[PDB]
Amino acid sequence: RRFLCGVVEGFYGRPWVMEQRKELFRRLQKWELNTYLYAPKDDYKHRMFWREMYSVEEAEQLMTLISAAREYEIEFIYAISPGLDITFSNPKEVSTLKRKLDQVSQFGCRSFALLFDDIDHNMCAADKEVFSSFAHAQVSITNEIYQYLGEPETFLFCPTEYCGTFCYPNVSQSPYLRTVGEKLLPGIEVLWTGPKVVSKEIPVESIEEVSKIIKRAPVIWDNIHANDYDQKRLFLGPYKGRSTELIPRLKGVLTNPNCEFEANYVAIHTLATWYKSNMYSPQMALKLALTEWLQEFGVPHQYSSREQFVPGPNEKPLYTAEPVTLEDLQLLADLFYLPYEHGPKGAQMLREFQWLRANSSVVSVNCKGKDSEKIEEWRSRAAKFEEMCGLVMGMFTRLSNCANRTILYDMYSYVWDIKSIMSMVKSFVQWLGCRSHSSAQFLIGDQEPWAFRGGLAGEFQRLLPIDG
Amino acid sequence: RRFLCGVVEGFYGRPWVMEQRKELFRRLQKWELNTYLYAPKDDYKHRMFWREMYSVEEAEQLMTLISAAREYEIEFIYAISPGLDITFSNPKEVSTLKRKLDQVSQFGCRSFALLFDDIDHNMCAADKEVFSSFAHAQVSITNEIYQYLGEPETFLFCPTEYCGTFCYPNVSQSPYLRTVGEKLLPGIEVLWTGPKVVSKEIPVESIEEVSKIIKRAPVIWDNIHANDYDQKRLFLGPYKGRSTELIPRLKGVLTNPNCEFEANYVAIHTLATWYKSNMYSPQMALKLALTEWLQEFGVPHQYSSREQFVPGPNEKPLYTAEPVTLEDLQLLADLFYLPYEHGPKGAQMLREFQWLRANSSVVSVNCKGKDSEKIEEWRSRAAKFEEMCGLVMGMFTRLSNCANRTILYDMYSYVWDIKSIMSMVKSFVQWLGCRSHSSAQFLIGDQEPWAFRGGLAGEFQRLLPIDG
Repeated sequence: RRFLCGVVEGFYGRPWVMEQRKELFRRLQKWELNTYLYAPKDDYKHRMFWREMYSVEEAEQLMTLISAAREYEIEFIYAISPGLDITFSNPKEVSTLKRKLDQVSQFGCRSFALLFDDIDHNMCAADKEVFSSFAHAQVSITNEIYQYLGEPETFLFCPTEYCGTFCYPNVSQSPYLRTVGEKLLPGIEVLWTGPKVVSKEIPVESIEEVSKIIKRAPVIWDNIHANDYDQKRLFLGPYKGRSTELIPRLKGVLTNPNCEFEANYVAIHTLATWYKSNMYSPQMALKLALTEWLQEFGVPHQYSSREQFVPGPNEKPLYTAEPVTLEDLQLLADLFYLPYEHGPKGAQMLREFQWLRANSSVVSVNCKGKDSEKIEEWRSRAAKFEEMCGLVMGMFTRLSNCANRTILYDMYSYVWDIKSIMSMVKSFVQWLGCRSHSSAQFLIGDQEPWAFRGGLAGEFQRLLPIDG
Repeated sequence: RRFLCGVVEGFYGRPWVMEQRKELFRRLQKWELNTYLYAPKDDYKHRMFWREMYSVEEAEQLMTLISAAREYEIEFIYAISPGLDITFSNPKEVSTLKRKLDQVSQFGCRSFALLFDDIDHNMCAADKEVFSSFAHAQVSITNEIYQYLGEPETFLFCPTEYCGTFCYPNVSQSPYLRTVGEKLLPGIEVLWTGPKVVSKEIPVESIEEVSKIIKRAPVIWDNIHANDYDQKRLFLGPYKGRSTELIPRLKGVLTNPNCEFEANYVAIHTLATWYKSNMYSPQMALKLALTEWLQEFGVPHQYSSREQFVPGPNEKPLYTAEPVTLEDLQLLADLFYLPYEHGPKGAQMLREFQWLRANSSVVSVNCKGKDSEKIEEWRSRAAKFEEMCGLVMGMFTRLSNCANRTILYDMYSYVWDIKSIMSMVKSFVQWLGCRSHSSAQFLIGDQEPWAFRGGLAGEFQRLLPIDG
């Protein structure tokens, strides 16, 4: 039995380059994965201008990538998304799609996919006179393409209603999915993403409900680590929340990685472990992933003596950089954990800070003669919070000195922002702790840099509704 | 009389590459600027490991860069910041610095600078037994280095107190500045940044006060567009707040650009205009800068129809991209304008949104039976806000289609975040406007996604007290 496991390059943003993709292939082979799907959202010749043909230089790029994929025995799937403006009743459109796919095949590509995600539900007047339904036209054109291509072993189709939230009135009773299942040829595999676009968890019953319609096992398009619906968020947590009992009931798992190329080591490693387990413990998987990931940070750059000055007792020490530790990586993971939850350490820090803020007025000003136990407890908790903030700042400082700065420079902004905000919060906590003998306003320097926050974004965020 | 005017690469983060620097040189020659200072913070052979010698490949890159600068007649100044760990009473340190500067000189470099910014104020026991003061040691080593190099025409020195807020107890009475001014050789220029590290405006009298101490006209290191103290901020607004009367009283103006290479175009252009006026109106300077900048966006990519399909009356229209226009760039500028103020249009949008939020109760619940004038006013203002949000979204959509995508790709994240938050605000405003007849929760999809806006950094930011 064959099974699909791999990655889908289908995020919005600056697309990855050839070197990154080759390194990705090497990692995929190391981790015993087998599938790469190429459907970048911002490739003009993929979605927006699919009708155009590739040039000689683009042809060389594609041929090099496909040959590299063949070297590492990783299946390469090329996708097309003509749903933006294709007319189904015009033979010229079908011929153009056939010619495009033939140009792709000429390079040596083997597997092809057609996507109709994120388009409208309407058709032109011409198609109304031919097809009874939108699904009818989609299925007819997909079947024609599949027959033309020679019935390859692998072929992927994404229904417009790729999630339950987009099915009306429900998954079981949707006429679109019923028509698809009735009229789609048996040789095509169907993509699905779960109850929601970003599914927090996937119960088996929903997958069975989908199977009862599509008459085949689906292929999971998991956006558990996608970050193109709010690009301020980075996700480094392990693959979590999907039950392994789905493995016999699925044709394959394909993961959407983070837009930043070097931030997807942990997610892909955890996915590989998750699949390999049952041909599972999210905490153990994360621990193993970080243990393996630490090896690629190397050592911090150090002065190389490979006649050198050596200081004495009265001379300033030479600058030295500490190595990056496992604890730093764990803390970094907890700071950027999951789309629907934080890590244990980040959540605990947030709760502790909220508690400290809540009871600041208990002992802040002129608290002599009050309960000493409250004063000591508040001071101790504040000190522990200070230690946590110092740990975060030290993590950033140590990561800054890594010799292999490629890892950091692809995620520099997020870590720098989180360490800056931790520093600001530490200053705020100190000012709260000094109220009884200092009446000065909370200030960093002589002013309030936090008032500006993130400019317009932050000022608009400040006005959004909250639970409290 | 020679005058220094140009750019300093002295921000933290991922450093610029050779291609970007060459393009910068071409632009500088076009805009009639004459100075480039090279002191990237995160260059390991610049600051943290200054004692090491450049390798052959690095030497070739430096020679190519210097020759390119020679082609464009742009003065190139190379800086070193040995103050991190250098010992002043040990001749080995001085010899190493001399050898390093001589290696730099053999590449063809002509101008050199020594920086002692962002260091400690303490001294080792070895130096305290020799020099009377910290400033004494700094000035002595700088003077010896200056005399060894052959007294170049241009030489820059950055004191440790580079801003008024770092002067103790004040500017005029600072012993450090007095000692530096007395003991520094007359042939060296002195960097200064104004009252604060990020000075909002520069009163004329402050410069005269500083000159009364340093006994020489300073060279301005302006961080008006620096964004490495909170890297969520992007600054695209014009050069503002610096009176032209400073020009006769200054020896040069050097700007710190944004970390993103392509985001500084407007800034640099404005600076040139500000200089070229008095060898000034911020509004006109910005208009000219954006008019010149628009030419680099070219035209959006379009279908190439050089047997070509042409749709009929009842066929779905082809995907067509609209060009990027002046209004889109002005709106973008106002969205990311200045450290201490927003653009007029963004500030007005924020004020209008705040007013609408404040007066939600006028029509939120059971609006029928209430005063008509208030209802009409609130609805009209809401409609105008909706139109402005739509303008923002159209700006993002049109910017996404540029053929020369690089201009967008270096600042993709900021525009993407602002357009996402504008969309969320539009949805929230609609929900507020439809409450009288729709009692459903103000949800997006089935949830409130802004509960995870900004992740842990956003959550920590949200709890910082402000006056407004």
